[PDB]
Amino acid sequence: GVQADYSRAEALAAWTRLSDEFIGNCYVSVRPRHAPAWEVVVASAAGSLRLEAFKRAHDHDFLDRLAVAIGNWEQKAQRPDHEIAQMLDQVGDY
Amino acid sequence: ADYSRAEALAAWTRLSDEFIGNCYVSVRPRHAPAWEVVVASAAGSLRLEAFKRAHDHDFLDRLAVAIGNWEQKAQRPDHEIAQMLDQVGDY
Repeated sequence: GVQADYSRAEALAAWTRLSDEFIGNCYVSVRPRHAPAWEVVVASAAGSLRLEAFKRAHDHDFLDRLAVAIGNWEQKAQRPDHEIAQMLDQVGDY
Repeated sequence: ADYSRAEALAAWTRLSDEFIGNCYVSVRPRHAPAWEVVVASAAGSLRLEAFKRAHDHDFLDRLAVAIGNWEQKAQRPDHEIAQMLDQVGDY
């Protein structure tokens, strides 16, 4: 198998300016059934909550969809387009 | 063309326009119109318009999952969520 690489999850966690609440709302929308519910992630996060959520999204192959959701909300908050595109470039495909 | 699946999701969901719009913002791919574009374009039911665009741009399945996830948090019965997911199908 492939060893888990969380560098892309770490990059997204170090990029987004959304609140925990907006990140949670994105997660609830994009979460596939085989990924843990948001409350499970919240209860599990020893350190950074957003990092925990993005690690789970990596584990369950939906970090690309979660990154797109985060980018869409940042775009509505007038985050500059090239910064959204930089994030999307860094996070990649799942 | 045939919007049967978008129409069925429109009838099935009990979410508010606000929650549907929040789902749409999260799942919308770049080639699909932004939520504010959809709202501006809608002449009839807003949820129907959103779900027709999701059908057009091949993400109605992802939007249906988002809808089901919020319905689940509102205690919608599990089998009703699963019925909806079966009717929407794959994109």
